[PDB]
Amino acid sequence: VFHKIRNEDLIFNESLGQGTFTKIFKGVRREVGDYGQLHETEVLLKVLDKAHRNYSESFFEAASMMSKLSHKHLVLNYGVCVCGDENILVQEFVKFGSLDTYLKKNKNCINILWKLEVAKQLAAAMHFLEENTLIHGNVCAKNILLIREEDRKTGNPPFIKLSDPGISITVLPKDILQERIPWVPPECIENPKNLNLATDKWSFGTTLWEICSGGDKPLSALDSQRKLQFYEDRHQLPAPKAAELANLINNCMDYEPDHRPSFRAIIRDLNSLF
Ligand SMILES: Nc1nc(Nc2ccc(S(N)(=O)=O)cc2)nn1C(=O)c1c(F)cccc1F
Repeated sequence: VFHKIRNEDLIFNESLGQGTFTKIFKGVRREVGDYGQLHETEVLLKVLDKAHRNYSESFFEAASMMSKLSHKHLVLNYGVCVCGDENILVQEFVKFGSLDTYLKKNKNCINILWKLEVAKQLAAAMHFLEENTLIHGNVCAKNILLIREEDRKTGNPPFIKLSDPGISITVLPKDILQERIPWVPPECIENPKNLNLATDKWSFGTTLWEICSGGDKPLSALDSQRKLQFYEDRHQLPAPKAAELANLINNCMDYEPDHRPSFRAIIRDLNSLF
């Protein structure tokens, strides 16, 4: 399924951090593009931690899901690097990076319209996946990549893409899932096989919270043990100061998975705001 890329054609540069059992780097690809012309293309290189070769089967499948479909709001995978000793994904390098970084960094510079346009673009991406019964499983602001910033000169909106989900919570050890509360919905902490299209509506709600909360991580002051007890007492996240999306957040984060609204409904809510 995956186009193979030589390592002579890939240079690793800056570290961009770590995923779950992965190391991420900005890189450079030398390729023949359109019209036989030669290109040096900056790419994203994410490496499965050698200490965790276990999950390579999931590691790659997650990217596979994202590449069988094509959508303006989904990050492109270029292929896999031929290493033999390493499992390396070659993907589109989004210029401005993660949304959570951008929110924190630009706390005050974001009005409600900015958040709304981004919420809509994310809902459009999730609706598209919904039509294809494609479970993402790791929706969060960290995995929202900003292609372009808003342009004030032209009054142009920002544009976002959705990265691949990574290793699937169906195989991640317990300690990781609970660290991902409240992005992982309740039913999946009681049983990871409850992973379902309804999961992505809950995580969307959490991501919406991140977007109004200017980069704060919900429940970050609470440790693993409480994050479980937070779900046992069936608590809801606090209303963000930017409170125009609090109702939608709570409707999305419904402890009953069957009651969470479809993303068609969600879009209609988002569209019905000024
Ligand atoms: N595909 C992709 N592109 C980028 N671009 C990027 C990354 C970092 C920066 S910076 N200056 O550190 O803040 C700037 C641009 N990230 N990315 C990812 O999948 C990705 C992700 F989802 C989560 C975390 C890290 C990632 F790398």
